[PDB]
Amino acid sequence: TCPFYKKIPGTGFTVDAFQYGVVEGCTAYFLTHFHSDHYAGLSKHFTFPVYCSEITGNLLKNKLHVQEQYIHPLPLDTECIVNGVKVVLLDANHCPGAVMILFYLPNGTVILHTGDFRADPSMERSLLADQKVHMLYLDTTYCSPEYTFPSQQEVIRFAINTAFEAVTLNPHALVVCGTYSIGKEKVFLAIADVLGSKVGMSQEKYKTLQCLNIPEINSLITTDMCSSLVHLLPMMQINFKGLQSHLKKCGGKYNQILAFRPTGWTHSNKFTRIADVIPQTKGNISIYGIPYSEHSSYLEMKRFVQWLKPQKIIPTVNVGTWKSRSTMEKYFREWKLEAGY
Ligand code: NI
Repeated sequence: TCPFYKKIPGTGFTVDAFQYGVVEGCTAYFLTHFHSDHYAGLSKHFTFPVYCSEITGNLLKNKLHVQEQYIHPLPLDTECIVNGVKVVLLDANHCPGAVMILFYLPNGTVILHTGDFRADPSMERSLLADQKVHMLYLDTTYCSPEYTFPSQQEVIRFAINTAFEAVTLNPHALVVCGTYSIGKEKVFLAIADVLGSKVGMSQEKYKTLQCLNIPEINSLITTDMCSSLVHLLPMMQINFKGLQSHLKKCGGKYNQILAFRPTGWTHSNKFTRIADVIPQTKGNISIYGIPYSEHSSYLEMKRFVQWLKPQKIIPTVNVGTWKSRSTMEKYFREWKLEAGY
């Protein structure tokens, strides 16, 4: 049974609600982004209208085989009428194709559902500037002040400088980057650009990247592993055993691996600056964990919410424990008293 925080009152609509069977009353199912916790339940046998971005629609058709007749793509930043209700899709600054949804209810209530997002000051100059929001359905993944991490630009700078130094010292080093979902593509694209290489990967991953509308993608990626000195591998293989096994397969072309694991936040963020990050090393293999986040930090979240001034907040992450729920409610009240709304 579908939980309350996935239903939009006063509508026939649900958000990210495909794992509950046929939801009673639902005439349109919205999907914010193509991550498995959110699409859980969709397949080629789905027969209800799905509303989403163009990029999400490419992935539903090619990767999950949903039939074309049930995929409804909408442009961003554009007022659209769906089943008699005005909606707008906004870029979420999450993974490719990820959106927030603004719903203009027939009674005059305005609701924003963030999906998953990384709040940014640029959002304060979207179509959100123009009007009031009564209810905010909020991605609260990192809603606690311990959750700190650097900008995505600082992280990429570290990765580019690290890879370029290592391969200039040893032209026989291979770079490997882990992946397990869409998102975080800048990590491997930026490193391959500094090295003058295409990114090599499996046919399955190549297929996924070809759905993302990235400009000039055919110039940037390949399935010919022998021609590339940046390889992608599943995240589960980014360990000393898996990397050893990979280096064997490269026919004596390489004598060293430098690997990256993009994570979210980890507790070593509570001690170490990005500049001071060091790898784990065994013999001719080194592994960097780098804190490349596609979710808001606590301070980014707080800023966004204090600017929007919603009347009510409904968390969509960390909702399963009383301790989490109580912690989040406390910070919402602090934020409101401090800003005066
Ligand atoms: Ni996500």
